[PDB]
Amino acid sequence: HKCDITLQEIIKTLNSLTEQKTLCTELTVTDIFAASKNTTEKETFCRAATVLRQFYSHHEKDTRCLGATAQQFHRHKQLIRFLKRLDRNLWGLAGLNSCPVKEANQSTLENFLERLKTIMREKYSKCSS
Repeated sequence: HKCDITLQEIIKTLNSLTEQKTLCTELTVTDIFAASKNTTEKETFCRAATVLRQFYSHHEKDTRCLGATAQQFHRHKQLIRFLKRLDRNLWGLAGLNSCPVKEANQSTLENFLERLKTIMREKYSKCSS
């Protein structure tokens, strides 16, 4: 088939977070990247999407980087908010919605945005069979 608008749309948001990472990246999140066997991209989107989902909802109120500066706090609610925009949409761009596991390992949110964007660049630059 051909590239879809859903992805060209997501890379726009996923990109704004990288150019602007006021969410104090390097905070630690579920490491959904400990399987270099090359899992289907849609699969990394299913698990990966699961972590961004728990991250923006729980961080909303958890004195975790909330932003001692009432000003920085605005950035705290706005970034998580944009994260969730990515959690609900990422489920459509992924394709699956049932990847329950338990990655005891651990990674860094900064790496989740880097790793997560690494896959999207692959599916977006290859939306044709």
